[PDB]
Amino acid sequence: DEANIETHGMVPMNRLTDDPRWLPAMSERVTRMVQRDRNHPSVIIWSLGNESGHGANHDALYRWIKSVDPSRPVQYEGGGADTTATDIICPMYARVDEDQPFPAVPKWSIKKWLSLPGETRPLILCEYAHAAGNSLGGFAKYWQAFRQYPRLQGGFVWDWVDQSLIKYDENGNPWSAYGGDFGDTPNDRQFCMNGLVFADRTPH
Amino acid sequence: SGIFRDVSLLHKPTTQISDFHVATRFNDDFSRAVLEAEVQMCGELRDYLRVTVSLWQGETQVASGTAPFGGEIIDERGGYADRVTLRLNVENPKLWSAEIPNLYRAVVELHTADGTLIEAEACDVGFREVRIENGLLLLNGKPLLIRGVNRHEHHPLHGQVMDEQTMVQDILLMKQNNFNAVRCSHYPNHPLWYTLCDRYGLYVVDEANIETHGMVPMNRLTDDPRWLPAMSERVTRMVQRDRNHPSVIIWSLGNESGHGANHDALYRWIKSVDPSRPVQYEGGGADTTATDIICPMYARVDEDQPFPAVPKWSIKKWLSLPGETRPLILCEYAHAAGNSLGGFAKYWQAFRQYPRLQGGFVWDWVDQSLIKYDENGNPWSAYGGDFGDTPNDRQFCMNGLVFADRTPH
Ligand SMILES: [Mg+2]
Ligand code: NA
Ligand code: NA
Ligand code: NA
Ligand code: NA
Repeated sequence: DEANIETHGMVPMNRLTDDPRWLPAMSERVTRMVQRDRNHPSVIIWSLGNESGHGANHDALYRWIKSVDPSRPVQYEGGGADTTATDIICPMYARVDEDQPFPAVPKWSIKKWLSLPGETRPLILCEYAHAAGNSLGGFAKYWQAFRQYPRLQGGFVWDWVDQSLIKYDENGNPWSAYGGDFGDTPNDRQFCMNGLVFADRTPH
Repeated sequence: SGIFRDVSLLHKPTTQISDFHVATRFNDDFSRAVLEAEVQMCGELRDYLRVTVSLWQGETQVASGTAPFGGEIIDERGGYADRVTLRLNVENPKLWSAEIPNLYRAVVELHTADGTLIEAEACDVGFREVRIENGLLLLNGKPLLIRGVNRHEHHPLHGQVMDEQTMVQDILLMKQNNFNAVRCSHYPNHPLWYTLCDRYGLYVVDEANIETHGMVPMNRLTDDPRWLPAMSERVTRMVQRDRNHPSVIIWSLGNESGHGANHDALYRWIKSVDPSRPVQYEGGGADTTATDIICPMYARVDEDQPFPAVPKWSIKKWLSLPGETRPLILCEYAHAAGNSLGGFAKYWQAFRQYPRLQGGFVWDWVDQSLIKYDENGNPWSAYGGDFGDTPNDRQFCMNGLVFADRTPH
């Protein structure tokens, strides 16, 4: 269960989440989620949001959850996927064997990430195997690794269903549209379609 | 068998230096250090007795300390009246390493306060700190990458008798081939070897002379308290002999003797007497309570080998097993028997990618072949079985990177 908080377009990503003036607005998105869904057994992990970098507001709310509900682990990927605001190393698109040593927020290969000096937490990718179009190449590599390493406990593929919308031509025949087909601009075109299934749920 | 090492006659005064330990501690950035030398004497204890420890860097004496005997109070009955500890400060000391084997000379003088030298002992001092922190083996604060090799004391002509020339020839070839460490498989070596390693610059794993591979199970004797005495002696006497050599950075409890309670006892004994060096032992799983370093033999890079009780996990996987935090350095890997070393690159790619994969020791340095002669009086390399010896394991005694005469494979 994930809080409705994403500030991806900020520069740097944590400009708002590290600002105490935004702590209140952020806290409500986290606290009111917990007060609502805490009795559901299906919810086993709480998430502080997505792509909002890593700010002090995250550490505060992380601790808030741990305090009001010790029955579920808390995770958050921002700021490097292994910050102090997550009980689980939850990288996105970290590769199996190949490292992507980005400055400040590197994506180590998952096998290597586990054994970094001092690291002991389990690793579950919050996003991986981006299924945009003709994709999922190398999928079997992830599962061979998940099965061989106890602390590599899987992940969540990105994602389930294409975000395409239905438009009708002059004949009234429906067709699948994506970014920019509604005169919307700027837009990121077909990047809204990364599902394992089409919008009508027909498998890819 | 036989008297294969030097025999000598030594004359000591009745009032003598019976033992001395040299230790070097550092501040956070290694810009300052304290050299501590504990000296023990035997014979008539007198108030006029003194010990002077002077530290030299070439011809320059950098530090010196004098004091009478009488160690600090250690318990209800007092202290060691026959011991004394000198503490010397050394600013910006030249650090020792396999990269730059900087050495100082320590002279220990047992003398009368009024200036009469009774006797003097000495040793080369290498200022370096070895410690495991956050899962990494560090030398002077930096993580090591062990480019090592196991080395037996073998000569095709003289058997197990060692000589300076041979030792030097080996060391030169090792460094010339980018090796920086060596494992004394599987016993304490010729005293000259450690001196050469201190001076030429090679990290050394000193290993107790204990291997009971043929037992069933392998730890039948090591888990038996009645063998503890014979075992402790092979470990303690090694430490007491080589503890001042800067080249030795790791103590090893032996080889292939499974894992027994005796190993745990001795492992603890070393941690107690010499906390300056990590202790390792591969027996019983490569990761038992008797080792500070995960030191498997022949564990592969990516492929697991789930043997019951003592599995050899892929090294990358071994590091992150639940609760594991120790560094991993293979005591033996890449068996170089004959046309071998295929897949060597795979190990080094892993060592460089994973911080806690800190290298290993290739098996091994030189083929253990012996020279025999044909009817024409010509020499040829013989192995197991070539001397009527049986049962034997034929060519399995040749796993070296170089021939017995040191010609490279
Ligand atoms: Mg003098
Ligand atoms: Na797993
Ligand atoms: Na997308
Ligand atoms: Na490494
Ligand atoms: Na062999």
